[PDB]
Amino acid sequence: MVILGVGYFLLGLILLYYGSDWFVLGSERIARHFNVSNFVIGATVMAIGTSLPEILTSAYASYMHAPGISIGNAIGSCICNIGLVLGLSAIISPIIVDKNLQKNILVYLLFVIFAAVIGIDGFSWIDGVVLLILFIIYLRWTVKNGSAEIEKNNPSVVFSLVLLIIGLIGVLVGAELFVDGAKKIALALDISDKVIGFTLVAFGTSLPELMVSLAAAKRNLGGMVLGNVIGSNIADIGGALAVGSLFMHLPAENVQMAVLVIMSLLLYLFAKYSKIGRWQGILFLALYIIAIASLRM
Ligand SMILES: [Ca+2]
Ligand SMILES: [Ca+2]
Ligand SMILES: [Cl-]
Ligand code: NA
Repeated sequence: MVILGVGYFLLGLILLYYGSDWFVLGSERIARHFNVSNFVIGATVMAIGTSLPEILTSAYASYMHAPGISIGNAIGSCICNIGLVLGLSAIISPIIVDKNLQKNILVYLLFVIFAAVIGIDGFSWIDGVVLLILFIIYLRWTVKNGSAEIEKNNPSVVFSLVLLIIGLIGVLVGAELFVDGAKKIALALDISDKVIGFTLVAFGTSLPELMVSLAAAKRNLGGMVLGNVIGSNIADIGGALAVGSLFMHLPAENVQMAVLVIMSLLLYLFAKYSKIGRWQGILFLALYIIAIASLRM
């Protein structure tokens, strides 16, 4: 059963690779269909789609009386999205942020700071309710500001939705096969360790974002990348973390929240006063490496 683990592992990689490109291509077409920016489609449809693992994971974990895993994933994902995911993407395709997209990033920063402050004493179910509402407000605010009001079953639209949906299924299934495949290899080789069993799943929920953003970066879709990262973080907090708090009070993670706030602030400052390019990406990656080397497992 080690061969089937390798089977799942490689097949997961194949589905992630091609699925992410299809998802990106389908999303880019849908953006042009609805007359919205790539940032908007990245921050809404793409972000929610790729944060489905986090939401399910956080909800399940907190339900199973493991609220540390719930908030643990979620904040961990946010750090991964800025540090690793945006870091790699910025180097591949440097981004100069337009003024009204800078506005969206600022709102994101305020959201993260607000979440951090109310999370100092942990996250109650009331905290979750508030975050979820802000999450909803953010989505509507984002769509409208990035929408161009203008107006059968056109083959261009249908094929667009097919690419998106099948692409999304490809990255989600691919991510599961990757994790399950790796988990069965490790079990077959008796090197299985649940202390690292969670870093495999935590990173696993971040695999769709990683592959999607890289694919978009390869096609110079910087707005989509930034949208995906910003939207996924908010979805991780206002969605994944929030739902977790509904089942059980989530323990405070003040160190990790502080790290996220600092990384979010840096992201805003770079977007506002400079660019998100090679050296900003290098800094993000360096910080991420420092985080995974120092933060508690
Ligand atoms: Ca995810
Ligand atoms: Ca609280
Ligand atoms: Cl773009
Ligand atoms: Na996401």
